[PDB]
Amino acid sequence: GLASVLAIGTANPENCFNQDEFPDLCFRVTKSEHLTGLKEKFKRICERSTVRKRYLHLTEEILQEYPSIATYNAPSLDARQEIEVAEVPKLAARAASKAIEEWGQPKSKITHLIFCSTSGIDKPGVDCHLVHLLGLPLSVNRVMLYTLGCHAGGTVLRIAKDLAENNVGSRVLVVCTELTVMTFRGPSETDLANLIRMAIFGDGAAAVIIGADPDLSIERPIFEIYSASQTLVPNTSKAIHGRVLEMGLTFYVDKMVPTLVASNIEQCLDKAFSPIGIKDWNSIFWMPHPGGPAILAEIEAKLGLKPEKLRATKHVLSEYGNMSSATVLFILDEMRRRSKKEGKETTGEGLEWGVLMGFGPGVTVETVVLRAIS
Repeated sequence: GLASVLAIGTANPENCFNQDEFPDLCFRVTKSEHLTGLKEKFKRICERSTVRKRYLHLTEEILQEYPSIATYNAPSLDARQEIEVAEVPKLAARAASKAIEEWGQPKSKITHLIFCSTSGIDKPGVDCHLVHLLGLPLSVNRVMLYTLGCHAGGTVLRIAKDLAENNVGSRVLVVCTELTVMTFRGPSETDLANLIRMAIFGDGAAAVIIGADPDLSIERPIFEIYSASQTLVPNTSKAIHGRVLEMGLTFYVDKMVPTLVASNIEQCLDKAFSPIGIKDWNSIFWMPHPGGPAILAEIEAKLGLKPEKLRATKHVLSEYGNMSSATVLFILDEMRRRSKKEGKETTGEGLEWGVLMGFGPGVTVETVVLRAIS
């Protein structure tokens, strides 16, 4: 009676930004075309990113309507909130609609809603707005998780497991929706982490249906959530920062995180796969959260992973950017689709067991052991 992923939907904002054109565009819309050396630095980051496309709610049009969001640190929170309290529930609704469509069962069988969002802190929360938009049952048991952020794709699976498995018959709608409206801001010489923010992070929403003991007649598991564990890396608070301030949500990533993550991954991995008797990290399938290309490269190097093992992850980062909590869930989708298309034995690239990991502020590592199905 393991909690299982039964259906997966994803969505993105209408507006697509090619990375090759994003430097030119960004420094124009932020009134920063004069800082030529900094625009050149940003070119270099973009082209080290391996991000080809991102989808952003923000447009040039929206930025003339809200000039404060286009500056570096002018007061802009109220504007960002006006955008996001409205837009977060709509994109969440799109991704969830798609998941429910795949699932094929009525919205009335949904008993739990776990909703993860960095954006749009509101009372009542974007979860209530989503209940009304999507037409969910008023008795739906809600868990609202604000501003966690980038590892929370594992946090939602961790909470979904206990919720699905302790409530007989439950069906849990999990939604991660990440908009960069609250973190977007113009460039600055003195703020280097912010250039990384501006080249890597895109928008996206992902939603899954989790339940334990599916009805094989109407439902089939895609992945089973075997176990889920969170941990704090010692002495690394302030290696990922941010606060909601009057200038919106600030951001700092330290230069240690790719190597720090690569140095802590094996304890997490041993803790997770000892009870299964797995030691060969090339024999499981992989869904690490691609905070950037270097986290992936350091993971590859430290574990001796074969070149193919992160194809799905690199595909999501490439085609959508880093979408914070949602990214791993896109990776879920990408892998199962891919395995059908190649006619693999199982949903997880033909292997039986896999790992999903999220890395975020803390530094926090979320480790989820997944079981493939077919």
